[PDB]
Amino acid sequence: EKLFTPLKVGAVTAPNRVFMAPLTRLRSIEPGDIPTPLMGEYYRQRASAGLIISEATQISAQAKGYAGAPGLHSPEQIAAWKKITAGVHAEDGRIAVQLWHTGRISHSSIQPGGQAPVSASALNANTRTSLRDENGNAIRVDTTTPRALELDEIPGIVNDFRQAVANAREAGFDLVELHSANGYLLHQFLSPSSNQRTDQYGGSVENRARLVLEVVDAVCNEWSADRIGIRVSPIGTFQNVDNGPNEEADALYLIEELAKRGIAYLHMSETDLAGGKPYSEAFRQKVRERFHGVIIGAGAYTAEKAEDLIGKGLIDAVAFGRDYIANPDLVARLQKKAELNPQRPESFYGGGAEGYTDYPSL
Ligand SMILES: Cc1cc2nc3c(=O)[nH]c(=O)nc-3n(C[C@H](O)[C@H](O)[C@H](O)COP(=O)(O)O)c2cc1C
Repeated sequence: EKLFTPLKVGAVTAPNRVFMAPLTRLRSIEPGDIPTPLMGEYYRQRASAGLIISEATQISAQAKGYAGAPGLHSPEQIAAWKKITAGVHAEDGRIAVQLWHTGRISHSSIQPGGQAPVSASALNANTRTSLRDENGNAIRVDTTTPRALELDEIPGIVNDFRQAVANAREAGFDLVELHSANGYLLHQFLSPSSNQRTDQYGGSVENRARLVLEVVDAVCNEWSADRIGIRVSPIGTFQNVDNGPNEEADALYLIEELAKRGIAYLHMSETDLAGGKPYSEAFRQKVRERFHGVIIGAGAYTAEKAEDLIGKGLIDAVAFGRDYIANPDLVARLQKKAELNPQRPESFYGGGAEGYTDYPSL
């Protein structure tokens, strides 16, 4: 059981490999997109995780694509997050903030100015996002067709990432995780199916990776490389974003580029919740040879598959999403091979304490 053994993740040391996956729960205060003491308690309950990766958190207001998702750009968000990180720390936890821009998985109604969300190109995501109705309840809404970012707008995106990482530092997060996966902004640049640009941010894989690597460089400069992790979903299809006809070659390009930055970790979202073809161990090996930091795998993992792959030297840690939702003490439960609380998927998004902080510990 390597699952319950320590792991150096950049600037911190996880005491086990059972990580809490970033889990959008859509419980933040609006207006302001502000983390709550309730979220503080949910994270504190889960403070035994080897590492908590927070719900995806906006780098900027423009980054917002979901109602109830928190930001890390405003003083009030920073103040609220400070309490939440202090709570995790009070329990001897560690927490990374996952930082995103949702790009075209967004809706004009929650964009600054009610304007179209931005992306690499002006192509609809053809999916839904989650807004809130007038009662504050989660509802699914078709995504708004995005605007193609202008060349001159790119440095601002980079700077939003850089600023959010400076904010994360101040807020007491131990690490940050760049959300370059699952069909979101960075992923929309990466993918040829969502990126049809003909400037230096589109076409070739080098151009498609350009933004994410600029982002990585700016955030490493801002804080420190050993504070920076990144989530990718470079193989398969995620909320309609395929990785193109050269997905494997392009991933490996991207991974080798990330490697040069000496970043804390590479987190792989391997499949959508609807599933997809598993990663081949061959691919896993190719990833592992290109990247020299922590590799976290995620996507319908069982303790048994995590042990398997960590034991096989292919990944360092596993991020559990839905089991962590349902089991605050997942670490102790996996450790003791205890039964797990039943999941209540109906309360994954939005709502309050119920299905959030009422899953019991052993
Ligand atoms: C309720 C829900 C919310 C999610 N929110 C995020 C998100 O914030 N950022 C992200 O990268 N992945 C998100 N994911 C995907 C998870 O991080 C994770 O990769 C997936 O849930 C792991 O699979 P598992 O639930 O079978 O363990 C979410 C998944 C679910 C079920």
